[PDB]
Amino acid sequence: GPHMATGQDRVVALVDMDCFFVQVEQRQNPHLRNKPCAVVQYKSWKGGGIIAVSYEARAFGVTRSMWADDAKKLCPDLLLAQVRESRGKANLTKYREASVEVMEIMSRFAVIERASIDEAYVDLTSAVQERLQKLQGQPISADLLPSTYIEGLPQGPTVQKEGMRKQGLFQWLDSLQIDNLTSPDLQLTVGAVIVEEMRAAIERETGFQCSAGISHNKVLAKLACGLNKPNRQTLVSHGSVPQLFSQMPIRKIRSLGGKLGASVIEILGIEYMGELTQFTESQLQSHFGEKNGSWLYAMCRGIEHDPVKPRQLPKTIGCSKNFPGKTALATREQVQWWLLQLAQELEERLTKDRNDNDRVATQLVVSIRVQGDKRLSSLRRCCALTRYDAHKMSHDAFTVIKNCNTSGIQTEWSPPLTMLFLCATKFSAS
DNA sequence: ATTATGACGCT
DNA sequence: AGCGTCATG
Ligand SMILES: [Mn+2]
Ligand SMILES: [Mn+2]
Ligand SMILES: [Mn+2]
Repeated sequence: GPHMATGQDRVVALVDMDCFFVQVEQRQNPHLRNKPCAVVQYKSWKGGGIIAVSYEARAFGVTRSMWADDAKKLCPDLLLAQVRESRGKANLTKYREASVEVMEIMSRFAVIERASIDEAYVDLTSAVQERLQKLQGQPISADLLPSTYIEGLPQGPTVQKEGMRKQGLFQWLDSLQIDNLTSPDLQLTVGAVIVEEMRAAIERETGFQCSAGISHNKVLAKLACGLNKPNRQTLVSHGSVPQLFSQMPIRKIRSLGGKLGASVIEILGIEYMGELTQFTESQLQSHFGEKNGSWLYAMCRGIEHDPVKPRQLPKTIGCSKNFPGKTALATREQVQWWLLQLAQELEERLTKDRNDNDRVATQLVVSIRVQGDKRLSSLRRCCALTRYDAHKMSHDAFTVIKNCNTSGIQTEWSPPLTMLFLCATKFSAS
């Protein structure tokens, strides 16, 4: 009762750019705006592999991981933009630079955690307390929440999307106790006001639209963000969790979409997040380990404590290329040439990073995949990264992997390599 | 022949 | 340190 911690001590938002790489390309080329369009890597094999899809194209069933030729079967008028190719490989610099644009705007409102190229968590707890003290106890107008959905509302005793959104928002605001600076629902509402402002700033200053979730923790904020896309934000209150989770497939919660979530389903004989509440913490720890078990016990009640880490920059800077089927690397000259291509891209990105961010990487990780291996990485080896020089990094990577060539001939490489990966890690301030 | 990233947990 | 999992623009 009075000592049951309810995990309502923070306001956390997740901001995620809508179909991000597509928006980057649509900003650059107005002919692609408000069209079914997708972003592809490469072109020769099956028209290229789609990695981002505008919402107009999604309506035709176009998805990521689809070959462009197949997408064109679903959507003959689909427009395509191709990722830049540099040194023989896809180069994602344009999207990384656009990401920095957005992250720098978000950082004006609060410290952020970069979770991906297109998304960041925000801890708004302090900004909410400030805005509440500024509000002097006056209530929150629906006009301050023009794109906000309140999950679970309207309910109880209009057939248009926007009409329903406004009905739910009015029910929410009507029930608010705007005199209590410690009410979690009020705190979330003010958080949503701030996120409206943040999203407006992003769109005004970049042209990019985003969606967002506002809740008491990272998992609920991410889940909330997905509920009303594109270009909308969703507030998931603590009180909304029992109904929300009662029909929520376990795989929808971040970290449960793979083998662990499948094992929760199979071992416990359940389907939905809410069904987890019927197990004790010890039962869940017995099946899934002490850490997972405690996390599941709290998560299915809407409670999670993972902090928004103060980190706007990536921890690693890496370069990767697959060599599938008949293009696998089977000679030493080939392996060396591609290691050099990767290392040259890595050098360029590292040198820019050192100038921008006042840090230097100190470890080089070299990863390969060998033909016949079912795993995505067949071997990982680290060595020292003491100089931002591509020829040195590629020679070092070759040295750490050369013992993998099972061939007796040193000119040939067997079995051929289907993946090279160079990653710079362990940054230090400089 | 999804491909190219990047974070994090385990031992 | 090296491996596996989870994520999916
Ligand atoms: Mn996105
Ligand atoms: Mn995202
Ligand atoms: Mn996505």
